Amino acid sequence: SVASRFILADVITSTAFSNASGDINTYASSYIEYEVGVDNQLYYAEVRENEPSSSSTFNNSWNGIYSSLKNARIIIDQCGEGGRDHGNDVTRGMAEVMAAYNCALIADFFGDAPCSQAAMTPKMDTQQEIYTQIISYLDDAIANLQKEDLADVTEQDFLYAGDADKWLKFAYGLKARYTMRLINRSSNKSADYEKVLDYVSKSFTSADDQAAFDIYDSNNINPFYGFYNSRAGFGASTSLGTKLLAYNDPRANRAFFTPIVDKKRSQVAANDPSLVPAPNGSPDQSTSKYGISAFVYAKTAPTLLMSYHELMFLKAEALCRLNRDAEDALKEAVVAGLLNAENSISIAIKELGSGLNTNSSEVITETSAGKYFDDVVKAKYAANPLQETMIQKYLAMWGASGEATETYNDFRRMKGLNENFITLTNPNNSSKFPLRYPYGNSDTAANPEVKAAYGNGDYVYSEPVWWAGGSR
Repeated sequence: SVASRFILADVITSTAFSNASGDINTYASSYIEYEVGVDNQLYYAEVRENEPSSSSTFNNSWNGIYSSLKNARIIIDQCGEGGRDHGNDVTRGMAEVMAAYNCALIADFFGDAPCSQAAMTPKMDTQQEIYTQIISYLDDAIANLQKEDLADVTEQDFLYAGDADKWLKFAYGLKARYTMRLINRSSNKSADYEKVLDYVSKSFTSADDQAAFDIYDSNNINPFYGFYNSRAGFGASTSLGTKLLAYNDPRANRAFFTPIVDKKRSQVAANDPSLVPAPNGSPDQSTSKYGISAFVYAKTAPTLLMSYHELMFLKAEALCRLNRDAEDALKEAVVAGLLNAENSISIAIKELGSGLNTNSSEVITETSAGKYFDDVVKAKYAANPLQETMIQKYLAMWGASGEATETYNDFRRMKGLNENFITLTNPNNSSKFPLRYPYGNSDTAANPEVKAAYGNGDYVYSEPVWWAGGSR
């Protein structure tokens, strides 16, 4: 038994570092081609050999998400009447938001799964049932966050330093994310799009409001950076480079580093052969052959539980689907995405120091980004509003921020909507594009229901999740 605030510190840390931007994000990066898995486990994921369908693969992530959920629930109980932490309603609300967040990771990645009974052998809840719980948590949160605390949670709130109004914005931001998530299943899409717009209006007003776990240092590292630091397992994505080059996106000439040659990597354009980008779905296995995204060296970049740019892309997507003008919204989203990219790129350059030869590329600014939007994106948006909007969301959400996780949700949601806006080139996707993550072996062992649902794991390639038009 410990005070809820101390538990919350852990829940926030674990949700950012291990849950949202850990292995779930690592593998997503490969699946939607932000990166190429070039060594060991991620190599096998890349070429789709066993790895994507094995119950072992996400066992740790699985256990971690359930652990964080349990802890959040302990806070919620402790903060209730009769609880040791009674009167800490604001802390309670924060915990309710983290509970929602973790339930969503469960539902989004694994589909139907234990929830209501997790935290005998818990039954599996339908993904729809989990989403009902998710929204319910957020509604609870919205109410509680407007109350008070007895004990000051400030130093334990690694997200917002005790600012309940920012949490409230975050809760609405999540309502937007989750409303759009389930759109395929809606009985009234227009009402849903209008809800998204309303929720956005009550959410982040700028990047300063965004839900960022920004406590990384020399000694406490970013998890994306961490993976590369530990495994050197990513290579620069060819498919991604093709897109960037086609658009002449500012990041094309700025977000890529060559392999190490004579003790130096060099910052090069996506089409410079010295980059040695990795072919999606077919690299040679090696931790030294292929070039990389700048993002793998973004040691202290924050983990974005939900970005301002993502929120603006939601706003833009909602307007597009409503047949309304999304231009201003899209610009705001593209510029914010570029500025976040530049933040991480700069962190990475600083971290590499003398290990890197920079090119002559200019720092991406609010001005340069805006001009790029005007010069390139605006016309493409005019031509195909929705399509362009989602391509841009996709390009913005590439980084060290932990956003692959969410990009992978968007990709699969588009699939369920029979939309083909984001091109993937992995040849193994003909029959081995993972529609979901396999259940953790901890539960295939302990839970006959989960064991039955996991089968031999082939289902990960044939059974979409419910919000994607699936049944389980």
